[PDB]
Amino acid sequence: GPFQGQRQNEFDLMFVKEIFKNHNSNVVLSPFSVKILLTLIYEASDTSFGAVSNTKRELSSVIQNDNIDHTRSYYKQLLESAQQDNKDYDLNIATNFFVDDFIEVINKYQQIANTHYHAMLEKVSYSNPTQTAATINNWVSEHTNGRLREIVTPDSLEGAVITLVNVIYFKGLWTYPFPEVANNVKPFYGTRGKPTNAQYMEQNGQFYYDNSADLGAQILRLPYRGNKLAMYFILPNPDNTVNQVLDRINSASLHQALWYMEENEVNVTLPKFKFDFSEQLNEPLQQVGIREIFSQNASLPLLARGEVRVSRIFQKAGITINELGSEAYAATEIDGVQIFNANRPFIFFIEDETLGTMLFAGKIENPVF
Repeated sequence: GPFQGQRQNEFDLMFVKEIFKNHNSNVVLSPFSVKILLTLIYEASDTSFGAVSNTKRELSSVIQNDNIDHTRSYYKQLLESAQQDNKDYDLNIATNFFVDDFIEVINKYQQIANTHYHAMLEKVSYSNPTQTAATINNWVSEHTNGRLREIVTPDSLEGAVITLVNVIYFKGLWTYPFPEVANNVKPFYGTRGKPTNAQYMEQNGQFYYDNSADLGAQILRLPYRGNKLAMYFILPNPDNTVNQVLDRINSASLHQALWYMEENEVNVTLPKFKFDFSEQLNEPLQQVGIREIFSQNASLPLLARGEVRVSRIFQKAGITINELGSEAYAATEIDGVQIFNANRPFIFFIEDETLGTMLFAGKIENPVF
């Protein structure tokens, strides 16, 4: 069943809103993974001792009671709950610092990064951007089972000394798969311009659902097999846009909107989509107040043997939904109805329902499959 606790998603929702407001395209990212990146940077900073600085201060809403033992066990527990090896789904979060030749990585830091944050550090030579780009891109492929093939070009490494890269990959099956229909194209009414077309899937089922008066949107939950993950969809009522619904969403208002959902008979129509989304996170992080780590006053003394700072942060994520699930092509197993018909733009997210973790967040402006 749905998560009954309070999600620690204040930062997640803030950062998601910043990304969405600046891209007029489909978007998908992993807000939880962004917090992992920020916490690794926190761990690398001198500031992080229970000592003060604008770095320690700004990385705040991501750190746990500014107590490092708690921070490690917290993020470690959430990473392991999400990525738990199991027969039902495959989820992998991968994170690497790619560090220039001349930098000496502190061993105790590689230890903490691997153990608590399931992150690693590798040496490269930025004096050879071409070789380095190849190294980073092959790492992306290897850690996403080829779902993602590249994330940087030589040009995006220009001037870099440390690049922090995160990717995420997820394969899963719907608990309730859609019937497969060969031909089901219909119009899709995008936010701007004339309608486009999409390929749709439709079923009747019992799902947690509500038409939220507060948000001005319908909300729907489709669970994946494994008793852990579910995808939520927030579909603005026709009177409202994704941007208007976004402005209404915050931790408390999303808490209540999900709280109001209950199991209903629902006829669900969703457009199929497959896409990926890559971004350098420097600019959006700066926009939401995380600035000191990109400043001339930044340092990483607990990562790099002594001043260097993170040059660029990249994140990439791919997402697919079809009748069977996400990256799914086989399924060993197959009047008061409410109607949820997503033929206009909507928001979605995938959550660990045992802990509240916002593992994926995205929006569909033009679904292409």
